Amino acid sequence: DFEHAISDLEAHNQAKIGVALVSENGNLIQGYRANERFAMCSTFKLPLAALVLSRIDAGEENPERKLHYDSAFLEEYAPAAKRYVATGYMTVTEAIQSALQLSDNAAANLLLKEVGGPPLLTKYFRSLGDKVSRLDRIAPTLNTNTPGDERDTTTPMSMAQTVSKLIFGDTLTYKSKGQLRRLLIGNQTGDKTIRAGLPDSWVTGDKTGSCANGGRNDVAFFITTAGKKYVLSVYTNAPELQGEERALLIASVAKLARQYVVH
Ligand SMILES: [Br-]
Repeated sequence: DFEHAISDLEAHNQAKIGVALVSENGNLIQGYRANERFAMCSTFKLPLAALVLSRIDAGEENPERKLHYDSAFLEEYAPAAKRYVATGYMTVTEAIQSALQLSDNAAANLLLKEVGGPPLLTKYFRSLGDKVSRLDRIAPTLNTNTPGDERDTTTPMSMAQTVSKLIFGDTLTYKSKGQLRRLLIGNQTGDKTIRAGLPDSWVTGDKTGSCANGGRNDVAFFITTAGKKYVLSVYTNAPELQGEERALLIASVAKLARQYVVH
């Protein structure tokens, strides 16, 4: 069965793994430690982009608005923000794309400043029905992945359910939904994680996260050849593996999920 298989992977790897596979309507199909708390890491940027798109939907935000910043706003990992900084801004669109596809921390932090900070992202989660996910810090200190710390955390089911509502439910307009989906499909950081375990005929979009204390996470949506729609969340702590082995670990979880996914 599915839960014993993940348990076996936990054993070989001396790792903690949380996984949730959820349907188009948010029902848990298979899970393992699906209700345990893990650090979100950069997976929070997916809901953050969704909040900004929701503000665009409501007319409260303009995709072309200039978000002004200077050198002091940059982060150690902020490859797009470093490129744009001499111009004095990134547009909302450029910040969304950079935060999602590159995981640019400064792009994310510009978006957080615009939505009213970690507390307003937490409120957005609550407004979707997610009872668990919470942001408290800005990037990157939210990556600390400390034991027993509940700041900046979700559960595999919460996040997968949240993402199924965004990607497949009615939270976003058709335009925003389609943009979020296409942005996530063009994610540049996830080729070795969940996608690597899924057949290349399936449409897949994802957002990864890498944290301290061996933290490596991915959440993906996919659409099968039959047209069946799913979200898979994989949250892992594997402080003994090397980075490439942490990505292999996630891909292996995804292979098991692939197996289970059927007509
Ligand atoms: Br992050």
